[PDB]
Amino acid sequence: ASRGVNKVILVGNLGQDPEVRYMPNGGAVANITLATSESWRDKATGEMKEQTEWHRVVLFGKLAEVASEYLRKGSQVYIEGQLRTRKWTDQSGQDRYTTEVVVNVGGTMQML
Amino acid sequence: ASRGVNKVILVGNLGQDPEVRYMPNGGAVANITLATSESWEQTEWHRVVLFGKLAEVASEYLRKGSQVYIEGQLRTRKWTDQSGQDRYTTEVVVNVGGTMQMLG
DNA sequence: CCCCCCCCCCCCCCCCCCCCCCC
Repeated sequence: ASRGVNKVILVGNLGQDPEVRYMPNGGAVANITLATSESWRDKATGEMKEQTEWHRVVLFGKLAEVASEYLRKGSQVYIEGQLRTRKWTDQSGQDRYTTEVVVNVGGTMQML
Repeated sequence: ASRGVNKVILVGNLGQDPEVRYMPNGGAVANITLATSESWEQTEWHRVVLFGKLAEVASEYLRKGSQVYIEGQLRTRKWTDQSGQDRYTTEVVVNVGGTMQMLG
């Protein structure tokens, strides 16, 4: 598991309540989507120049349930995970790719 | 950056020479594809886009199997393809408080 | 080490974009 580092650290708020589901053979998989905003004002004072980014975080086991029990819409949380892009096929049988921050082995989540 | 933190840190090797391009006013956009793997060997590919100065250096000194350290943000952009189907794509972008660095 | 995954950021002086499958 050497050959480099895959690390993403996030601090942000949930868009909606955690969407927990069960994976085959003992579920415990919680999908949360969080926002991080950023600001600036490049071409002349625009009184604002916000820009929200949405991240798709996925927790497993213990943490999946913790989020399930204590994370609600607004919760602010700290996340440390790895990026993983998964390929899946859609209705029309076309190839799709989804990138996520999965909180696994050396991961971690924590309410703020 | 009101609201939280959005940051990704990668250390891996380019799977292919830097594909450098020059967008409109201000040509400087390099795209690289970084590989990071793990034994226990499952690898993951990353799309990192460098801009400006970082862009030129990537073009200048980075080559295929090169190992780099990257500090950036996570961005996912949507674009409809020649089919009328909405697509999304997330990449690590090295902008503001980000950095790139040649290792070894 | 890269075999490729993916079209492709716009902070931090002093909301919530929402589009997103099931490691």
